[PDB]
Amino acid sequence: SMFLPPPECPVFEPSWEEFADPFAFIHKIRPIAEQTGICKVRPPPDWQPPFACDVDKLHFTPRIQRLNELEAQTRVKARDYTLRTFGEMADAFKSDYFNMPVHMVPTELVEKEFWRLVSTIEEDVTVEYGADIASKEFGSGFPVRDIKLSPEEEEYLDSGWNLNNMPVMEQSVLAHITADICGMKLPWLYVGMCFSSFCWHIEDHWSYSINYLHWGEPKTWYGVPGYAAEQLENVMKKLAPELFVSQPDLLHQLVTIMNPNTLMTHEVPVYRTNQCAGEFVITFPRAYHSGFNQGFNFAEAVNFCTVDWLPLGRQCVEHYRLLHRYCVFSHDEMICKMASKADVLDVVVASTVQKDMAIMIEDEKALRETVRKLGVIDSERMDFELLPDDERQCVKCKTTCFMSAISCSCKPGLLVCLHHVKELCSCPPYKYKLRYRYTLDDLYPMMNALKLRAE
Ligand SMILES: CCOC(=O)c1c(-c2cccs2)csc1N
Ligand SMILES: [Cl-]
Ligand SMILES: [Mn+2]
Ligand SMILES: [Zn+2]
Ligand SMILES: [Zn+2]
Repeated sequence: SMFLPPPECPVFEPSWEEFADPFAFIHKIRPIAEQTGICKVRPPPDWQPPFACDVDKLHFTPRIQRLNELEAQTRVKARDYTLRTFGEMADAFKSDYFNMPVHMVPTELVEKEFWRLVSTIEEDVTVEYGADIASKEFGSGFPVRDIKLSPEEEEYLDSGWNLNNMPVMEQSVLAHITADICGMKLPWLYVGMCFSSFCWHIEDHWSYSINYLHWGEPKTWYGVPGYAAEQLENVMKKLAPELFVSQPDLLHQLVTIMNPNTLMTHEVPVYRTNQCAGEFVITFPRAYHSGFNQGFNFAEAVNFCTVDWLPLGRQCVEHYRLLHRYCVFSHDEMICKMASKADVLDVVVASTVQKDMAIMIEDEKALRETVRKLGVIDSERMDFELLPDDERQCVKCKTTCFMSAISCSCKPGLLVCLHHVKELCSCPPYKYKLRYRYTLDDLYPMMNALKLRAE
């Protein structure tokens, strides 16, 4: 009556046969899981990667967090904890909060209590946590190559479900990206304590994500399917409009805690789960999610993109343009990079890339015709992929340019995409230059190579 828990999301227990190939399995459950936004995966009982670490030599800098509903927080980017000293702090905190041993505090109660304390202005509970990509002071919880390994660790070295491997796995089109986009393709490590929370969000470029809980107390999740993303945003806009004022950077995105019952009252479908140690949660493209930790724990998560995602990735960049939001990478650049490697591509990949490329080319044709009729006549080839990203964003909409852009000798170094030709400066169009990566005649043979590889 104070808190009504959302219905449970789907839970999968694949056989060893199904579990062998992660991407085939994900594709299998997709028609179910994409209806709920999140889903949980229980590995076969055998599958138990060796977690081993020294709690005294792993150090990290803690982030601090206030727990207030609808209050703005900034997406993550001093002091120092070891894994042991943080664990001691976290267990003492939970123990003193409930005056109970930690394992006897029911998960139902922590959930009820979380939503009570974030709503009450009178309570000012703050908590700490760890969040960073893997490094020398604190590294992956999965086995990696270096130090000699035991026969069990090397079994799990090349698993698909070893999350270090999906940044470079082939069915993930993110693997082929040449640009170092560390924040996005490398795994993040998360050290939780009781009530530490991740706000409502979707992934950059509407990618998938996958989260593994290595050990410790459970992680509670709320998820919304991708088809309801904009319903959720309209509810958020009405109840907390400050979160929507234009962000200066992509290191200035604002997010918040919000009760799922509030969303359910406004007809947004929400699902929940408790993720325990040894379990995976998977999020689908544009599926909103949030949650909190029940106690001291350690998780590891990574973004990825299947061939299924390619059309959504294009729609997402279009959506970023309307919103004037920064991109993490150029989607078109990624497509052309794969086309240029067509001979070594997986054939299903090749077929799906070909379809996206065909849309890209037809859209680019129409845009070039439009700017020609605006009086832009001069043109020159330009290798956009050699420019630092901050040197090739459209002045107006902030999109990362790759296929083409307009420049002018008047504003040296500035660019606009072909949608915003009128937003560069006050000179007449004949002083402008179309800068392009490829002619249409370069592009049709690149697409043809994909067609041949796909057969
Ligand atoms: C509070 C510890 O972090 C977590 O539990 C997280 C987070 C984040 C925490 C802080 C920023 S983003 C994302 S996904 C997950 N499991
Ligand atoms: Cl509060
Ligand atoms: Mn996420
Ligand atoms: Zn000018
Ligand atoms: Zn633009």
